[PDB]
Amino acid sequence: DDHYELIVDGRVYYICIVCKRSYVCLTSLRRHFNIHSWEKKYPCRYCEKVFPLAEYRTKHEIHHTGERRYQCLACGKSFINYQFMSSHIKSVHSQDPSGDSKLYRLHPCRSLQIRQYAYL
DNA sequence: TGCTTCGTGCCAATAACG
DNA sequence: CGTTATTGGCACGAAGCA
Ligand SMILES: [Cl-]
Ligand code: NA
Ligand SMILES: [Zn+2]
Ligand SMILES: [Zn+2]
Ligand SMILES: [Zn+2]
Repeated sequence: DDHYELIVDGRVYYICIVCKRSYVCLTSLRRHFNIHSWEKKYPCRYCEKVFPLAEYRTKHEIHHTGERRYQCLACGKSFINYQFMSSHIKSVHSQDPSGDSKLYRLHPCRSLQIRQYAYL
């Protein structure tokens, strides 16, 4: 037992018992709760670091390999993560990649074995 | 104050089951 | 191998940090 619920205007929110963060999804509360319980460990397969969420380890491991999955479509430069790509496109191209038009391509991950999304 | 990492709704892909 | 149950990839704003 790791949560209680709160219902406001007919909307259900799941509240973590330890820190009282609220979640629209019970799956998000569970993913978050590992930060408290450390029931599940996600150790980096290249260094000593251990993370409480799978996605923190994955994004960390890409720094080890150096794969540059985020490609600017305006000039072709590639970047290790969304933030570098977004900042490049905003400052060099004066355009916002968030939604609207598709200014970048996310290539599949080939330097690690992670789940493969067919839309890439 | 610009890099660095975190965080969470959404949901597709993979794990689990026996 | 057939479904479903669960994980975790992703965006991109938030937070951390020097
Ligand atoms: Cl690359
Ligand atoms: Na968001
Ligand atoms: Zn919590
Ligand atoms: Zn590492
Ligand atoms: Zn560019």
